[PDB]
Amino acid sequence: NLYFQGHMVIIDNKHYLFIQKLGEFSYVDLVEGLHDGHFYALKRILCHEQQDREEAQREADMHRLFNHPNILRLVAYCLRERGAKHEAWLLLPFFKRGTLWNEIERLKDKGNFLTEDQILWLLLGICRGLEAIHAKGYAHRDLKPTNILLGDEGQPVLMDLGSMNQACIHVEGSRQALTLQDWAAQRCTISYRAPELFSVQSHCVIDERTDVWSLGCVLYAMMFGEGPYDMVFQKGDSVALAVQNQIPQSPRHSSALWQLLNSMMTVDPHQRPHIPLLLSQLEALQPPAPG
Ligand SMILES: [Cl-]
Repeated sequence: NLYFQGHMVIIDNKHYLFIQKLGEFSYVDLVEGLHDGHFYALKRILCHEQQDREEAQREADMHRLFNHPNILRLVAYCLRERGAKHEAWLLLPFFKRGTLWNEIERLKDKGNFLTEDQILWLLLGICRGLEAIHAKGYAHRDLKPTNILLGDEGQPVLMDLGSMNQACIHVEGSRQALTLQDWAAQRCTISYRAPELFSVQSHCVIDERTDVWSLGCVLYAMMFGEGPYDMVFQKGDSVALAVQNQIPQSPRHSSALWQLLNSMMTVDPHQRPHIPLLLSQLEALQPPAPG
């Protein structure tokens, strides 16, 4: 009567207490570490084939490529089975503020938006995260506001590295173009997907500037309360066509910020900037930390 029931797991010899389901192929659970008091998000991936163990290894490995404040770290990885049930587990830090998306809905539901100083700090954090990814030779490939957590100091943190791959891809011939086009149709949220990945051309080079387009959409989302192709998506018409055609000057935004958004959302990737240039442009605006 003085004891109480609980459900727990052991990971790397440490006991974690189930608290609640956080969300979702995979579940995510809120758990509490009983050694240290801290909270974690335990992502559990269901395996039916060897490929599934392999895909989860891959993701775990992407996380441990980096030790950067704007990139979600991996606390532990493991494999668990019981009878026929087989799972792979990624233990991760818990961000009580949730995602950048639900912060920009919270405001848009009261009629407000993020201020320009808030926008500039967030954007700086996201670019520095990407810069670290690009410098190692990868691209994220599924950047969007629901893949961006907000830390306890308000810092933005990138998550979901299960579509990350080599940054540079040479497409030669229709067969390679089409296999790439199908891969993106699978792994790159359609309304945040770069133009060059619809109708992949037979001879071309797809590089990490793919992420700079997606980042432009995230910026747009922060500035207008929705993604630039969400009404199109939600009203059933063709995103692929909208994305291949081509922002308002709402006087809550400096033209400097408006120029940043325009440059990111250029359709020809050859005319689109790389992250190091964007950071140079951003840091000259001398963005303030929150406080
Ligand atoms: Cl085994």
